[PDB]
Amino acid sequence: ITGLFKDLTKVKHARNGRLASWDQRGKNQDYWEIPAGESITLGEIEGPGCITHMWMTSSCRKVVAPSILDPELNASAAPVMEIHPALGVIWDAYDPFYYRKALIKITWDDQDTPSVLVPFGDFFCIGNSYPGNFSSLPFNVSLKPEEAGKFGAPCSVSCYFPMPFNKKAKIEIVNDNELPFILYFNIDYEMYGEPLPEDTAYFHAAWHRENPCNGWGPELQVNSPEVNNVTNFKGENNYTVLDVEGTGHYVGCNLTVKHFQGSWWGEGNDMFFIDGEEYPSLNGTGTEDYFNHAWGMQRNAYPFFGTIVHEGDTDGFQVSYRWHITDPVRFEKHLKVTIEHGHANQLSDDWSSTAYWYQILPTASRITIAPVEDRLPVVPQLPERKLVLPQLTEEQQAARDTYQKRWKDYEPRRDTQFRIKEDKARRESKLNTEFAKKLRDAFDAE
Amino acid sequence: EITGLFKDLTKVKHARNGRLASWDQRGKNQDYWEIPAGESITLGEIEGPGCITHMWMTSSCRKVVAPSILDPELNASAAPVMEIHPALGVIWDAYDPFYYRKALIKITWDDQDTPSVLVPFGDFFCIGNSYPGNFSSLPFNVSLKPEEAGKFGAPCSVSCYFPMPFNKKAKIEIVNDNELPFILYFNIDYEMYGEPLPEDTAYFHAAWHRENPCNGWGPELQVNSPEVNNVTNFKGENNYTVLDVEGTGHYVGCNLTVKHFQGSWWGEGNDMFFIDGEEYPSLNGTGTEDYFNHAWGMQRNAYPFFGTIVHEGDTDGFQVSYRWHITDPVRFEKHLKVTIEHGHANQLSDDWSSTAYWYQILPTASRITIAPVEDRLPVVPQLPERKLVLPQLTEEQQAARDTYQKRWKDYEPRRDTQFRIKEDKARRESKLNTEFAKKLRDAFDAE
Amino acid sequence: EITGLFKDLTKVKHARNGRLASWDQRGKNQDYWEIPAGESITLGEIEGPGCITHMWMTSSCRKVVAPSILDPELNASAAPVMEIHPALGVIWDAYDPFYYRKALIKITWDDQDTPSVLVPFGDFFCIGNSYPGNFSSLPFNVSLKPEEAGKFGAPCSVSCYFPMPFNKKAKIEIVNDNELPFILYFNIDYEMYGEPLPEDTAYFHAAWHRENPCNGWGPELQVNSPEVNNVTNFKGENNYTVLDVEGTGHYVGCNLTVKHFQGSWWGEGNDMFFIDGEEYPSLNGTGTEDYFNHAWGMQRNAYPFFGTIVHEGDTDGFQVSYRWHITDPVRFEKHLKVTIEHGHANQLSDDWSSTAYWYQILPTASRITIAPVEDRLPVVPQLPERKLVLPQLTEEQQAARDTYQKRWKDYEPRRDTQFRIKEDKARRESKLNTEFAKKLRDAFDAE
Amino acid sequence: ITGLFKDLTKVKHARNGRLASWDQRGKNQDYWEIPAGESITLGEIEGPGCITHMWMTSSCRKVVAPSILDPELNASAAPVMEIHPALGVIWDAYDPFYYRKALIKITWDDQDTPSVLVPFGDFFCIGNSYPGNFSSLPFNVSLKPEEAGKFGAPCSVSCYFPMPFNKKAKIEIVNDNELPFILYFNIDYEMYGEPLPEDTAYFHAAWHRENPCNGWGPELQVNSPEVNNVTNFKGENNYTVLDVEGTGHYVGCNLTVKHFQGSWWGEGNDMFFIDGEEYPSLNGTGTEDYFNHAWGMQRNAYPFFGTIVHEGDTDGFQVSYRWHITDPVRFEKHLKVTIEHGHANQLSDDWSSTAYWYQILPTASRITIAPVEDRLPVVPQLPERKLVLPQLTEEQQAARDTYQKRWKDYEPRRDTQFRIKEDKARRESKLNTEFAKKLRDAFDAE
Ligand SMILES: [Ca+2]
Ligand SMILES: [Ca+2]
Ligand SMILES: [Ca+2]
Ligand SMILES: [Ca+2]
Repeated sequence: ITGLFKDLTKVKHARNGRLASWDQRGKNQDYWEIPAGESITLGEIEGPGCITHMWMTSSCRKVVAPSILDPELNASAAPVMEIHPALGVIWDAYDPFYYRKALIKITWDDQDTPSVLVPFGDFFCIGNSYPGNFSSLPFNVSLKPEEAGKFGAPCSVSCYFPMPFNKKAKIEIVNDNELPFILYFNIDYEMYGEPLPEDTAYFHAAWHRENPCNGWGPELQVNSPEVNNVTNFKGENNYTVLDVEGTGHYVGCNLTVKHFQGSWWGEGNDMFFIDGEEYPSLNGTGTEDYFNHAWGMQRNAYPFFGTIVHEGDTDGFQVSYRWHITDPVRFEKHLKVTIEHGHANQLSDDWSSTAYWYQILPTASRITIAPVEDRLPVVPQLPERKLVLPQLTEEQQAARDTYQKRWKDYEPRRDTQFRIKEDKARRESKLNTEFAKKLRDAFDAE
Repeated sequence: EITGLFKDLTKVKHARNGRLASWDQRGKNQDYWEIPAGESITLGEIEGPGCITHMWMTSSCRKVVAPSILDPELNASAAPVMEIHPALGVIWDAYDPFYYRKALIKITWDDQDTPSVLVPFGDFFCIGNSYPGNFSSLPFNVSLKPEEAGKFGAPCSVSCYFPMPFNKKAKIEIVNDNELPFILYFNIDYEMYGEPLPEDTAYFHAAWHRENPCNGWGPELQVNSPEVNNVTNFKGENNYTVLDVEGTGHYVGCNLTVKHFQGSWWGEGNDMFFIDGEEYPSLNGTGTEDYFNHAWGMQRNAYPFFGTIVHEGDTDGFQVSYRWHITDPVRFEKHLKVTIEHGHANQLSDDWSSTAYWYQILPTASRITIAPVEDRLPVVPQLPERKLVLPQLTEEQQAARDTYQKRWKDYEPRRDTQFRIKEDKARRESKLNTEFAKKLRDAFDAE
Repeated sequence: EITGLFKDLTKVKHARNGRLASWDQRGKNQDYWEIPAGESITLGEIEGPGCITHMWMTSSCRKVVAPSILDPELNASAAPVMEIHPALGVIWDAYDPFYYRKALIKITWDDQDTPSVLVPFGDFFCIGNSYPGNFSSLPFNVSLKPEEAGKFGAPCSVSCYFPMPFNKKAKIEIVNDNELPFILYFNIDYEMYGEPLPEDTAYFHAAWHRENPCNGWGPELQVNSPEVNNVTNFKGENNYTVLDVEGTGHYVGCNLTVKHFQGSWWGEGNDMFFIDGEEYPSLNGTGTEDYFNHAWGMQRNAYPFFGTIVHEGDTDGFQVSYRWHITDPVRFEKHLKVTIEHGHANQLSDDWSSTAYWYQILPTASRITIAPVEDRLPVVPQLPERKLVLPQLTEEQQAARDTYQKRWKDYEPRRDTQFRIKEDKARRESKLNTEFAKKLRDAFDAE
Repeated sequence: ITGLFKDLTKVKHARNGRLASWDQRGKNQDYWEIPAGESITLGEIEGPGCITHMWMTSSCRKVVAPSILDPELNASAAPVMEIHPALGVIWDAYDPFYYRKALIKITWDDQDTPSVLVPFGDFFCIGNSYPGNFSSLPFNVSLKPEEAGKFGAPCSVSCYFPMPFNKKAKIEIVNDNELPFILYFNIDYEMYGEPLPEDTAYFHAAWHRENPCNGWGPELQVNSPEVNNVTNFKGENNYTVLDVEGTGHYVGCNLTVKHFQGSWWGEGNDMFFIDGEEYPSLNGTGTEDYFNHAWGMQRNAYPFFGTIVHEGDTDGFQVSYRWHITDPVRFEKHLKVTIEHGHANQLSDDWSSTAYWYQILPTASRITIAPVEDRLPVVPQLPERKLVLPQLTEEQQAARDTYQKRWKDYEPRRDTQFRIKEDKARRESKLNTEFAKKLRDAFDAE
């Protein structure tokens, strides 16, 4: 039996397991309230095994007004109050940047360095904490049009990249937000009865940003003769997607670009440096070219490449992806994945990227992340208003004072309810790891 | 040395192609079968060892409801389906709404006592509620014209790429429990092998289930009220049951048709899997859209491994969804129960139906059953009885009524005869398909 | 152990990436080749053993038809294509409509005395009729901007993920039969191996065919008339031929461009596959949309293994369709003939052209040939000749005509010089590409 | 100065007035809760004057579940809780037929009959209690796409037909609904310093329904040769749009058709009988032909005719209109406006119509309306479900009891708030007429 479905025609003596946000009270809070300024373990899994599937969704609301909804009862209703502020009954505002303030962190085989350290959004192909609806073979986002075109929009994420581990999987959320946020997850794996071959390649992901890129000509018009006649062979100043020591293969990237001059951000060539070569052996032709579009980026999202968020729908930013699944970029010792930031590094745009690759352990490269203050989208902000109240009527002052009093009483009651859910999250964290161990030992006893 | 999902294209295989098709064995342009009312028909039997690689089908079921000025004998040899609007006054072949539920597809492997596939024709091909939706996924597709979409029994092209291996025999049948015949076009592609498949090859299985109503404890309570949300359900004994099967194998997903009655949300219930007879489920989900890898309700998205076929927002309160577990199958050594709470802790009493898909080693230990036809029809609202009283008729109106009734009495029997002729062709080509498959098998084995 | 279509990501391979690209080897921003008029150019030669894993290209072909106020020497170093509306009065680089048909892609493996791929540039990349459509499938994609869609020669991005293994040699050329040069951007990715591929590795092949007109017996009879439908065709001697090849391998699909003349339906014709010299087809289809896994005509769907690239409802009577047999290949030990009746029983006399894709062990037994350029052009209606007479001119109108003609006399030769320089760059970079691929092969093999 | 704008260039010594649902507490409830099973006077105006413009919108919710929103505070928030029932916090369901259960009733010069007596929806070109978004010269509906496609959808209605009156205008809502409903209105007029000419034509509107139409061949296929060769000259059995004695002109209609056989409802000809003639002097060709469409109805709404709700978008029903503003159908003694219900009255469909006309007083015969039971849309109904509860856990029974307890407490609290808002409507009804009288008398004193 041949072809991409053939393994369905053969049984495998492997045991399914799942880390999930399931309500371990048996009730309908099948999510975790991830605490502010804390890391939480979604679970630890003893290998040998393989992550086969991840699904998540999330919400981060800030309470900004008093509500006439009873906050104790409200805590047990639906998790997110999707109610328009115009109704005057509640105001749970959208937190715009929570997708960049939270990280997903994965450590294999009890290494002293993570193999995945990426902003929560970026890892699931939400760039700029601004989701786009799209499908590809390994990553998908299902975003409602009602929610689309907003920073911090709720959406469903799914990852089908396999993540093998011979000894240990530790999956954490690091929440650098001053706000807690709601996380639903289903993380599916299988456990094996024998070790994986020792040269099994493990899933890695890292995140980078150059903001600004150090361009030599950001004020020169893109594609002017002067710009286009500048030379760049060795790519020393190229944007660096990935720079890693070891044996394995690059499987692709997402790239978020905020373009400032309003011409074109994408004349820059991909250039790959394999096993320490001085000049790149793989030379590309342009950035949309690298993403397999042409004459700019199109509103297409195909199995191995395309657009997640189109520049034409936004205030000058693009989110793009390419997967190298059947055409990976292999290396024995070292790989540097670069892209010129504009032709010959002309431009000074805001570039950020997730690199995904597989490699044999140990992970020699110590993966780092920019601090939270360096991960936030660049957005224009309104000037200072400095409003001066008119002379208030006694009625108007009483309205203000009554409202303020409702706010003084209400906010603490919402705070109490967030603290109860955060206590559930920490409790279910250790329960998830305990159940995963029980399942491991029961499977091995066999 | 070649790697990745295209790699088997770079190596030759000493296997012989065959195809069961509705091709016109007169050599003419009726490349379809008129499946008779209330009969089973064998699409074909193939001797193993082999593997089904691809199925394509399309179908039509019209009821003659008015006389036509189209000569019915010549009309039989024109295009098979009269796509003519009734407002033209020249013909009326009405759409049969529920034919996708009235017909079953049935597949038996290795001359077993029980079928391994027994599913309504529509549901098997990811048509839920006998109501097609246009979509693509990796193993199943439906191609539905926008002019036909949004109605029960709409014509559309269905395709299945799930491989179906068989060491000894494949028998593919249509069980037509409809009072009406229907038109079936098919191409079923397969390859034949010169050596047996390995001993614990996993065989393709599919089974259909419905709970209508689900036995909810709180169907009149508002979904997501605090009272509903604080009820506990750990053990899932009253969960909706997608699949309950003894064997060694793996679940590869489902479609799920839900008609939701209260106008809130049907989908808070968790998927819960019970592997190898465990009392509590080892795999705990978070919600029904969550299981379908959507969030905050279902979206109008159809992706390679999950999504929406028919969105609730486009219908009279019903949703058709799917998930494929192709790279993330749910394995079992001895037993699998795939459940979903029907609303949080089985609160709701909606109309749930599902197709379950799985592979397992033979034998098929579980006798696969189907609900009878009267339990497979969509729940639809009906107009109040009319009981119209005729006005006083003129001579001219009574003569128009008489002339028309006379034309109808002459015309319906002439159409009936043309159905019966096409049914004879289907019964004949059924036998011819198997006989050719056998000749092809024997010639391959000789060579 | 790891299973499913992603499994090969979880093991390392000791294989070395390479890439043939139109990268500016001056290190500047002309990362494209100006392919000369009436010339062949080698994109590169690679020494095996290795495998092509990915191709991306885009292109542009404009005809300078008016003088420009843009400095033509400086213009050469700006963006490569002046996407400037003719109504502005400042430049006019007109679209060349048929350049996708006037150029070929030509691939030779292991220094054979025939190419294994010889297909028009467009059709190879699933641009039928020199008229792009936006679509995705598993092996081939076109990303076409809406602003460009719905015209002949529209620019678009093409990509190919079919693997192309080779033990000894890969030589990739463009044959430009156009009177005009064209711009080609390309990234051709491959890997090199440290030992030979198995002897019987199947190599990628592609051939192109056109029957214009098809030799129909009743082009003037209405499609699906009782007279047409009762004609028999078993043996399919007169069927449209997609592929006719001697060897050991498997067909993996096609694209099919049909221009239909009578305004009914072109697709009643059945696929008929003749395996290993059999006189009667063993694989019998039901219809042409049925082969493409649509039904009741073609839909505006493009799914992973089949569908519509350009829909007849969006054009002046032409359709471009595809089907991939990746999990369901049609295998042959000695010979394969892939045919489709051109209308039922070869009734119709439409314009049919096709790309066939197959893999086979070497040798390529027969030369792959192609119809000459005059036989590859789309069939388009033509305006009556408008023999304009000028009115009596004012001195001012004559001076404007004179001034314009003089600008044009000065301007055109300056653009010609700029094309000749870029053509010289393409010929220089052709040789550099091959030299670098040889250095990389040798350094890889050294360790 | 010529053309349709020419009157903007001449001053007129006329005084503006407006009847409105404005909050006469000075607060932000600028609507009336129209009580169930009651008539309420929007206002009475002393003539001479002319209505120039009407704007309304409305809402009718049924409380069907208990809410965690404090119901007393909720009464002073936004007037309509546009909150999805899936959130679990409130359930104010849409009342589907309120547009047909309430009438608009207008009486001129204290006549012993109204001159307008039409269901609230149909008057404002909402057919079948089912809004559709459209514009025309005298009537508009502005309907949000998120509300569209359902019975009882909220939308804004506007009327620009002038309504002159020499002595008196009385404008009422007759609410035959068992539920109250929210009405916002702005009714603009001018008052004049002298009588209008006594031959001034007054605005009339009347509603009719034939359900079923009394067809001779409802089971025969439409456009069958048998149907098409039946004759109808005199049109005795035609659907009647208008049948009135006096001197005036018909200015058009809306027509709601629910079609049963699934072919074409519209082969019937318009046939007008002017001044008592036995045979119609104006012979039409078909129903879509009368609506100035062809080959069925189109999704077009033009200044003088078209589609409000397209059969292609619904469960078998169409709403259409035609205005005869520049091409009115005049009569000296009598007008009968008829349409064959199918060719030669073949069909037995559900037809209802609003007829609009102007005439010199008196209104000869009382304008009557079918009672509420005869005004409801024909809708298919689900089979009786007859659910049986399973054996309940103690926890499930306590859940049901707690919810019932919340409901028993909550519903009467909402009832109380409806009753207070109804008192406001009745109070402002009287204040509207008193202020209109003070305005009349102040203008007249000037
Ligand atoms: Ca470049
Ligand atoms: Ca749940
Ligand atoms: Ca045929
Ligand atoms: Ca007529």
